[PDB]
Amino acid sequence: KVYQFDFGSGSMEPGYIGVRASDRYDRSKGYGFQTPENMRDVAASGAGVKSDAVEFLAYGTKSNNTFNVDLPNGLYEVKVTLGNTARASVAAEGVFQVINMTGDGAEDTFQIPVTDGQLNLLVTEGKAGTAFTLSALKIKKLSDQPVTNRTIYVGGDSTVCNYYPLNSSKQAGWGQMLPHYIDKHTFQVRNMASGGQIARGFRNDGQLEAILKYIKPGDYFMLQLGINDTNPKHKESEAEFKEVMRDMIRQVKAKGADVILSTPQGRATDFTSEGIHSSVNRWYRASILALAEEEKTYLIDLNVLSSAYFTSIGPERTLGLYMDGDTLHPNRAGADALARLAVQELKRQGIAGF
Ligand SMILES: [Mn+2]
Repeated sequence: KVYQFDFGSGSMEPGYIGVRASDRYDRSKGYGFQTPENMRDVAASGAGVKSDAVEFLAYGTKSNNTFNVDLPNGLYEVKVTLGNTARASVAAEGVFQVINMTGDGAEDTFQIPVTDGQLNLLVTEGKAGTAFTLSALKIKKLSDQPVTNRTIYVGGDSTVCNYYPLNSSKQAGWGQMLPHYIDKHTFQVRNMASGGQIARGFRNDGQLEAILKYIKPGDYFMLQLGINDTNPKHKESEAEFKEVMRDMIRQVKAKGADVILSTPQGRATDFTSEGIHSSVNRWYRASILALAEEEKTYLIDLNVLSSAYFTSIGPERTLGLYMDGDTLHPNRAGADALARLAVQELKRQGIAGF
């Protein structure tokens, strides 16, 4: 049970159903665009199905400008292949599914339950002003039960989010490396974090809604914010931060799922004269600790655990775990060590599933 669509009008590759921007949704065919007037055929820089694409001229998670495909109810695996891309997200069923994919022909995969017998997807606002294009889709049915598998939903900022290509990016958020440390046969990992995000934004602009749409008992909401929240331009006091964070935790707990809060690690240069790495007062850490106790959530003090690791390897090596000339953003290696520490901590606490 696999449906394959090659979007665009330049070339149609074998094994794929060619879908052009003017192909209006036709129920007798089972697929097509709901509002073709806002779709456009465009060239793409890659090979095969990546040589062409369709561009969504109208977007937004609630936009009717979607590509629809009728499908028997159940759980589906959706592999997305974009066209020429600066930075874009994928939306389906009215909410975000993949956050900020980058690069022409960017690809990623996600699972989604189909309950009304039809999938409605679009590529949407990641970076405003850039082209939101789609080159291909591979839709495969995983189960007749339209229910999601156990999943770890990750919330966060630039030090947590996904960078593309997923397995080749020079930079990475530890949420992107999480899958390399937990059992895939136990958990699915959906890293919904985004660069430069704060608590207020994660809550109000779509990311939380996307997670509340599917999170349920058995799942985990792994949240790490506080870095960007301290920037004055957002005018988000520690008090507001704490309030917003509290609300998100309650909303997620209201779904029966569990919450794991994480204190964000510090800067690569937070070393004292004695060579000890300390960042105990950064990124509103104080409020995160309090919230864990007050709202009874699980807690990974990655701030301290990571500092202990940096202290044990020295300033020079620690510097090699962050982007060059960048003391805030971890590179792939740093992201991998942070993820390692995070899971090692979850196991030490004996948290179910780890
Ligand atoms: Mn094509």
